[PDB]
Amino acid sequence: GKVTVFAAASLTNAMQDIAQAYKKEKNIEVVSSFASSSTLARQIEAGAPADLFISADQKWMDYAADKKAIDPATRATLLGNSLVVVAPKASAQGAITIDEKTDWTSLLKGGRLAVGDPQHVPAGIYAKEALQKLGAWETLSPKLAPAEDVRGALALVERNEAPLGIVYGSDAVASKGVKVVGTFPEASHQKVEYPLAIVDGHRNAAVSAFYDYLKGPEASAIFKRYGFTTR
Ligand code: MOO
Repeated sequence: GKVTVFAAASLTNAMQDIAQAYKKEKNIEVVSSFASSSTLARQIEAGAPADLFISADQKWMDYAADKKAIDPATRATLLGNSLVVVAPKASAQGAITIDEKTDWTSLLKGGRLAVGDPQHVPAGIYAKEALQKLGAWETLSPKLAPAEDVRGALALVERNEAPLGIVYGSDAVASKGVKVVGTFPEASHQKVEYPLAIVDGHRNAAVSAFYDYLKGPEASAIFKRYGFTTR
């Protein structure tokens, strides 16, 4: 048998490892299609034969639910991604406590904070949220190094060109050139969350069993290894 998963592309490597583990354990092929959450939600809306949908945000799963394309009795948040402060691997910077008393000016060592463009990059929007809530935005706003996406903000830090950056936990794990030096409190910003649901009409035995497996120990260990949080 086989199960077809439409999963946000940020989950590519985790999902591929889970597929190989599930094959070797249950002898069932997991077929994954990776693309943006927007792309997959519209494909599912138009009737694509996906069995499961894992979105990188609640918004696009809300969209699929509004179009009656996913089974709402099966929807639940599968993963989180922490919002983290990263530094270049070679930096003297050690891990520090992130709270209302963090001395951001001293941590910047004369440089700028790398972020996704807070006008539209989600990691930047969330960075801005957390910094405003913690009362640091007044200090940090004139000291930003905005980037076109998370990868561009990561590149500033990997090349020692910015002393700090704000990315997701899974981005930090995928980048060998950066190290986590702090984690924002989850309530300082909107939660980064990956909901999972069975696509409407696809709640059969084999789909349901892989659906359950994604929440079990083997899949959870793989997600954590890639820097996601589990539920
Ligand atoms: O899958 Mo997305 O484009 O990161 O929301």
